[PDB]
Amino acid sequence: QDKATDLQSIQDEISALTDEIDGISNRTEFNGKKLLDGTYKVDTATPANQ
Amino acid sequence: QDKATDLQSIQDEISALTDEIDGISNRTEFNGKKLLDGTYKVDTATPANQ
Repeated sequence: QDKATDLQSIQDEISALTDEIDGISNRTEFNGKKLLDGTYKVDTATPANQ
Repeated sequence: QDKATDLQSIQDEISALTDEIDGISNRTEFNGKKLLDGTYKVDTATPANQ
């Protein structure tokens, strides 16, 4: 229906939404505790670094 | 009934009508999507280029 220009507009919105997801992951803090970051990954290859 | 001159007049009209058919095929656009052109042929020899 629409061209790579319009798909590029959709990409503008999507990319903004991504940047917000990172923004959530990194601004989210409970008393400074930035949790959503990968620091607290479920199961690293090395269990010591979980 | 009529001569190659008059048949030529009929050809003038017909040729104009042709030129309009191409004009339809190439001016026709939905949000810029020129469809009637052979870009979207039903079944090329190469299915990759359909």
